[PDB]
Amino acid sequence: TMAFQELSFQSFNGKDNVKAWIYTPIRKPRGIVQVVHGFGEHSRRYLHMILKFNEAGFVVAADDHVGHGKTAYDSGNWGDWGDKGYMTMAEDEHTLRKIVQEQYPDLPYFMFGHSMGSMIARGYAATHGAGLSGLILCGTSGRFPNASKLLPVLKNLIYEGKGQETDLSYLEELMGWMTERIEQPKTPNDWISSDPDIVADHANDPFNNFTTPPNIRSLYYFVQMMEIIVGTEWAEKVPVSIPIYNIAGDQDPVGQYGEGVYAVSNWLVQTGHHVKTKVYPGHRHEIHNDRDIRDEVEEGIISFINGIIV
Ligand SMILES: [Cl-]
Ligand SMILES: [Cl-]
Ligand SMILES: [Cl-]
Ligand SMILES: [Cl-]
Ligand SMILES: [Cl-]
Ligand SMILES: [Cl-]
Ligand SMILES: [Cl-]
Ligand SMILES: [Cl-]
Repeated sequence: TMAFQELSFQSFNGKDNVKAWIYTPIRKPRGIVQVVHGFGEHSRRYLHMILKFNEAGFVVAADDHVGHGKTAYDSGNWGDWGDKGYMTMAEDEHTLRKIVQEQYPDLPYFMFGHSMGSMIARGYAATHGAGLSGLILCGTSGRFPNASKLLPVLKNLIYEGKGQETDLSYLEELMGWMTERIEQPKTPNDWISSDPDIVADHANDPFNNFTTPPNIRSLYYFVQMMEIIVGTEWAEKVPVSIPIYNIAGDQDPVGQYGEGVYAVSNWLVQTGHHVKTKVYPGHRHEIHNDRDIRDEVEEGIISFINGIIV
């Protein structure tokens, strides 16, 4: 029975070695939470939350996805998620799940995802959702602006053989609008948080990446992940046995400023799911890092999980 673990497994893409960690509670384990990070960040930003989960009695598993964090640093690959399709990241989450459940086979299992991590987790719940006791979505998207238009454009560029080329202009089309509500934004990433210190730390963390853009096929995957989880057509694929906790800030462009977050909740409720939502007024994207609400955000996640375990 191992406690803290630092591990690696081969990616579904067949080339990257995914770096991952397992963090165990000192108390008798009561559950497992798998933490799925978002675009351009990495899993060790989540240490504060992970430790809180451990103190609640939860085992925590998290990896740095392909193209991200220590996985990207050790491989030198920041821009290419590979040639195996948009399911790659969900499949790598599945590999990590099987590792941690082999160690802890009888515990209730929960998946937490923030931003692209919530997109991965939503797709995961529709493809590998059996056995999930609960799903936590943070900073999630409704219909994400420009995603549906770029999807055929990028698909064509792949068919024309340009999938491994990099064109920053498509990423700017997809994400350049996100500071639209902010007066005099000091950086294009000010939508991350209204605390400039959080934005600056994100910029200065060498395991984050907003410097090397994804290549065309990886951007295609990203927009595929955005679009495959839209609507009741997606929500019906998620077993109603999985309760959902859906949280965001209402100044977050990723979730259309609260409206897209509640649209996701509605798609799920309309298809028979048990959903609990909390939108934090006046906060941008990273509600779980904003220091004035971080403890409340974490306690809410833990309360949701505890309500399911017993
Ligand atoms: Cl392996
Ligand atoms: Cl003690
Ligand atoms: Cl603290
Ligand atoms: Cl167990
Ligand atoms: Cl979308
Ligand atoms: Cl390609
Ligand atoms: Cl800032
Ligand atoms: Cl709709």
